[PDB]
Amino acid sequence: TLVHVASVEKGRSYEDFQKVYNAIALKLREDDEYDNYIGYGPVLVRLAWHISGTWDKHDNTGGSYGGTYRFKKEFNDPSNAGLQNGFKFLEPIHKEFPWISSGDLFSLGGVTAVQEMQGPKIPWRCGRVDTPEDTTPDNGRLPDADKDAGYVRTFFQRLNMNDREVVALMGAHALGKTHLKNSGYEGPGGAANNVFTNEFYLNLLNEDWKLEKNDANNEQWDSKSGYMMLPTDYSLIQDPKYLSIVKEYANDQDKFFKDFSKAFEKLLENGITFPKDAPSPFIFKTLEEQGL
Ligand code: HEM
Ligand SMILES: Nc1ccnc(N)n1
Repeated sequence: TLVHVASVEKGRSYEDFQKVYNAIALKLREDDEYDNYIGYGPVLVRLAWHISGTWDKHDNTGGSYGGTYRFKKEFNDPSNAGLQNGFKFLEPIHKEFPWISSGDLFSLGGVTAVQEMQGPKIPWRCGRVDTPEDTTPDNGRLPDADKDAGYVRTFFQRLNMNDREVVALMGAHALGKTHLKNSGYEGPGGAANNVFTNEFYLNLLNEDWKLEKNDANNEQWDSKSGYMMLPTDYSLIQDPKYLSIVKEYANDQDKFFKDFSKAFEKLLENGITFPKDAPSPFIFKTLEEQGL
């Protein structure tokens, strides 16, 4: 009974949004020291996921539309610890382009980051509209990491995501790292953690994983190379259906890129109704493609 209709920021077109993307991308290129020289790319993708992943398909609460992560209940969710760095990064961009909605900015940061980390193009649509403080979802809607594949499958069905979508989306765990102070997990998933590749899947299959307890007394899978997987990550090689898809993405980066692009756009758009005459989705040029 609750419907969020996309409403284009008044008088804006593709070219305006490309300007915002460019701002984000130039700042990503500039702020390269963050997190031991990873850069802000990974935290921006986690932000776009965590603002979208509060969605509940059953009643259309949560989701990216309302830009509710600007409110303290959501900003202070334990599940979002560390994401304040991404929000602060986006602050000067919102000042430069005050006409953009919060949901549009947060979601566009994620798209920007994937594309500037040499990932696939991710079509993106404008029209999210800030909603009031009382529409902010309660904490507890983002997933736990200390679970098995059954949990992961059930959790993601709330986001209308199926097996292929869940395994595709998880390959964003090639990016960045876990930080003990944020989540009670520590270490990167791979060597190339600010370039978007199929490394997550290759590492799951090819590394020699040992189950260990970390300094916060949580179990994680640790490799002789100094990489980690969360229990939920490692579950993708435990469940038969997931392991098939992991092997597929390990064998074929082009396919992973295609499936990730679709899944991530779907995630970022869950809960939004695009009127049949809205603009077609935007595909933004990278800085490289523009000579910038
Ligand atoms: C079962 C579902 C998931 C669980 C339990 C999970 C859990 C986690 C945890 C615990 C971290 C570490 C946070 C920190 O300590 O800073 C992390 C990081 C990350 N997550 Fe996920 N995640 C899930 C799905 C996803 C999805 C769907 C995406 C995006 C498509 C994503 C993108 C990332 C990124 C890019 C990072 C690295 C952030 C950084 O380096 O600052 N995650 N995730
Ligand atoms: N960087 C990350 C984030 C989450 N999971 C793994 N294995 N690596």
